[PDB]
Amino acid sequence: KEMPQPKTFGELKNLPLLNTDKPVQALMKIADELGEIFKFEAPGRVTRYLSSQRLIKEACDESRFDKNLSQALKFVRDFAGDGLFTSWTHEKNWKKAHNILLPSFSQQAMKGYHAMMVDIAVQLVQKWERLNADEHIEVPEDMTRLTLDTIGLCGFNYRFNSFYRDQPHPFITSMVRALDEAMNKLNKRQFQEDIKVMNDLVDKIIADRKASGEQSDDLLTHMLNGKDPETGEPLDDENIRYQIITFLIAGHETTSGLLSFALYFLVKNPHVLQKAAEEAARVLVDPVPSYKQVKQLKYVGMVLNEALRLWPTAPAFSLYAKEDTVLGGEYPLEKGDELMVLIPQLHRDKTIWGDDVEEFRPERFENPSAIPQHAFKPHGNGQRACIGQQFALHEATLVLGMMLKHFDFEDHTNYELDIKETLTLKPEGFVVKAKSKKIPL
Amino acid sequence: KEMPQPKTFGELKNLPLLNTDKPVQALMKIADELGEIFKFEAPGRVTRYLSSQRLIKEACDESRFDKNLSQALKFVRDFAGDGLFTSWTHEKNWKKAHNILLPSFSQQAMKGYHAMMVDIAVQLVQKWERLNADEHIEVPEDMTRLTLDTIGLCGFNYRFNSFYRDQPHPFITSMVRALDEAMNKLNKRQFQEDIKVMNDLVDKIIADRKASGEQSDDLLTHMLNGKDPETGEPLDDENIRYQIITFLIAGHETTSGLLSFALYFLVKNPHVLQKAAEEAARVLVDPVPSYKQVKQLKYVGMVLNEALRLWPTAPAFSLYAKEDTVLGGEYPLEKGDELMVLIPQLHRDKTIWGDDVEEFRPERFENPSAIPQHAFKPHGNGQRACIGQQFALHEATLVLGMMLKHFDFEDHTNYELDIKETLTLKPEGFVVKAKSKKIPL
Ligand code: HEM
Ligand code: HEM
Repeated sequence: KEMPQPKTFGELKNLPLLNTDKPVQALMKIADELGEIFKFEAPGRVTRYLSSQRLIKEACDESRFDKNLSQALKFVRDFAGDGLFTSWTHEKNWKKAHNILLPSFSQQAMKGYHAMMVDIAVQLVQKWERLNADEHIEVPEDMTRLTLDTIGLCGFNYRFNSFYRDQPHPFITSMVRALDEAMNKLNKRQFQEDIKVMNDLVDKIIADRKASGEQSDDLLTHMLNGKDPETGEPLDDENIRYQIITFLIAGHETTSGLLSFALYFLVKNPHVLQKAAEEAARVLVDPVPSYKQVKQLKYVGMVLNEALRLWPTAPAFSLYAKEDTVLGGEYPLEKGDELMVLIPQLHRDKTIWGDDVEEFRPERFENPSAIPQHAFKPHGNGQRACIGQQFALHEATLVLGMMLKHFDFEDHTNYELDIKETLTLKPEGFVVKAKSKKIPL
Repeated sequence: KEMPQPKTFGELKNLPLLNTDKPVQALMKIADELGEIFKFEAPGRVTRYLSSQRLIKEACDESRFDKNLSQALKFVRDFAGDGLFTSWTHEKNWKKAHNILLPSFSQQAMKGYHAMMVDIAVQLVQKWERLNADEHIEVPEDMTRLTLDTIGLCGFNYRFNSFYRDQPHPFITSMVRALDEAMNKLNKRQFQEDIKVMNDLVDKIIADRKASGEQSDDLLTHMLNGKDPETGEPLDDENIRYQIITFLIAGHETTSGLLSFALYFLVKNPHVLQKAAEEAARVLVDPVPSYKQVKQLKYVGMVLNEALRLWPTAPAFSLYAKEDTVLGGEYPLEKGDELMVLIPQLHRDKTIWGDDVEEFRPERFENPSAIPQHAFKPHGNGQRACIGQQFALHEATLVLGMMLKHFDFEDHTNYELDIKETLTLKPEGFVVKAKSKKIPL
């Protein structure tokens, strides 16, 4: 009944505990010591961190809890506006965009984004094919180039051309700077400058597109043509711009982090790498992978789910209680009380996953139906779950598959995992050498 | 632009492609091949089958399209007359009966039928309790005994006493024989004899009722006393008779089919059966269920909706274009042109439901507000939607809940699904053994 709580520092409460570069990892160690639920206080605030599937399945009951805008999400709203990621469920533009955009993010819709995803994946592979013997790969850096350019192309048919330069396109520079500043907030002149850089570019392409009348395979075309079935209204130009900025912010680092952690785990587990490589060789028989072929990369998909189990790259999400309620028969909550889902801890619940939780074993995803409800949530929950989940996984499966078809990989530095935390997680400094198998691309 | 259409064979048109007694199942396979819409021609006619949520949302626009009386409904009209189910929207009696009967079919109205529902549900449970050790249950047969008796009792306080008989009451024998003849038309003396059997008994019960002034908790009372708010008129005795026949023909096998498919899906999915049985045990704490308790059977309602998603028991309905119009911006239709809604195919639209559409998963319905509009239509559309929908769902939730409370079920023949098509769908020959939990009534 009494909720555990970590060390307090007078009026600062628990605040000094996340005055660290790695607060989620600090929170996992607190969860290790205190168990499935603890109270966390800051001067004006209170939360409860949840770690067990027991309590989190209740937190995911949408009749009882809804997505909360955490402080991080409120700072990101300064440039992400009322796009899907930073809106209350009850805001009109949340429901409008959700309704219009949902079918355009379905597994079926991936068929239409496939060609441009392939476009950028081929640019990454070709870069690595062109490296000289004396060179290596900076993995998260190249995966972020890849995901930024893919979401740019698929999002609004715009080419950042990240593989053509040392210094990113100025939008990306501003976007990264802006995101950086909002997290550090947990400067102002630069912040305002970088917001303008982003709106100016995105507003222009929207204007350009409406002028030309061109119809493309991108999300922008869907959004200009879409009408909310409920209200019958379309999105206005301003919200369309926030949705575009939102896809980039929410999708670029989560997805490149996934690809990075997956290649990390594969080079640290050569038997798993070989099984994955053998599937990729058998399935991707063409110089350019097809939509259907990506779907047949089942073990690669398990690899990615298992990397998501151990290091879900957007590792915590916030909820509020809709009404007074009791959590797991022991913890009374008041309307509006906040809950944080600590997803990496959820994914380490030995009562669900067995005792070998720290082991990288993709085979645990061999039978999806065998995973109990709400045990695996790297994409959040219910109607506020990641709308980009099919996009992220199709992208990552495509690219990792191509990586394994075309190269052998070496952990030439015997890399020691160092997890950098921002809004997302990634293995900082992860580097590898790739030797080409000289297969037609 | 041009509408897809399967191969034609000279003067036979597409007829050779439907050489089956299971045309909806065959049409679903043609839809898997040709997509969200196709034209289907036979020597006598032309129809267009719609399968996607996006085009069905348009066909559901009542200012553009209205309910069409298909040939089936026109043959049924020979004994169902101008009751709600077989009349055109523009008929005077349609609008009067609609206005008068609606409040008698509301969720609130179910409070008043609840006791009579429980009466027949207890008889079913007792039948099964009283079976000897080596006996088994004929599932559609017993559910149809149940729904016919429940609609008879709730509809005009008449007892068919189906659980006392091998051969049904003569009314039921003539009704189901008339129904069978109407569908086979797609004999004449028997058909006329069955019509007079049906008219005589119902006309006689109506006469007996007004000759006694007796007030009951049934629909006949409601129709004898109600007056259309719009015209101030009441229904006449002949129409009241057609509405009673109509409730029975429209509700008996749709509802019994639902109960049979749900039980099918539970015994083929033991873990789902267990979760539902656990809810039934937790909620049904009294010897007999209350109205309030049936309403709290959330997961049992989810099971029934998921059964309805996969095999909606009245699987297709027909519409006509009210005026010239263009469907989905690509397919021009003329006034009077017919559209068929292929509900099982609609319910397998992967842009809506995900790629996993053949899996039985009740949790799809955990948050009903989060299912897209017009995605789920087992009860038809708008003012011509199933008026019995609350009745059917209260009935099925109550009975399934009691089944799961009082018995364990064994699929002792490893039953192979065989879906018989008539006006409705049912798992023909579905057979089960129950082991009583010995919980007294
Ligand atoms: C492996 C990659 C990804 C992971 C781990 C991830 C994870 C998440 C999580 C945990 C949430 C819920 C946030 C909350 O509850 O506050 C979320 C929401 C969201 N993500 Fe993803 N995401 C990924 C990829 C993407 C991609 C590629 C896109 C865009 C193309 C994207 C767009 C969004 C959007 C728009 C939302 C909000 C949806 C709504 O509430 O309506 N994400 N994501
Ligand atoms: C799960 C069971 C049920 C299913 C799936 C079902 C489904 C349907 C559907 C699809 C329609 C529309 C037909 C069309 O457009 O041509 C319909 C209409 C109708 N149903 Fe139901 N039905 C069910 C139960 C009931 C019950 C229990 C009753 C009667 C007590 C009933 C009475 C009616 C009536 C009279 C109509 C005509 C309504 C009007 O047009 O005004 N149905 N049903």
